[PDB]
Amino acid sequence: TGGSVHSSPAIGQDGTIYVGSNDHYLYAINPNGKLKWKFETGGSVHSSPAIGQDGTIYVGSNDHYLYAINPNGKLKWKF
Repeated sequence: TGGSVHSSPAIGQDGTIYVGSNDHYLYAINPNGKLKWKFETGGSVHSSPAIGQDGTIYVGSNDHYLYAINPNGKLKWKF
C-alpha cells in the first residue's frame, strides 16, 4: 500500500481482504496478493473495516463520514 497501516484487516466471504491505509484508501486485496480495487476516502483510514451480511464494507474516515462501499468498490453511501 502507499504509506502505512494501523488498520486491522477484515475478511469478506469470498476471501477478499480489506484494509485501510495512511494514503487515504480502503484496499480490497485478493487472497493471491493481487489488488482487487482501492477506494478513495477523504483521509487516513485507521479504522478497521466491518463487513455486512450482504458484503457491504463499512469503514470510518478521519474526515467526516462512515463510508459504506459495495463489494465492487463503488460508494454505496457516506454518512
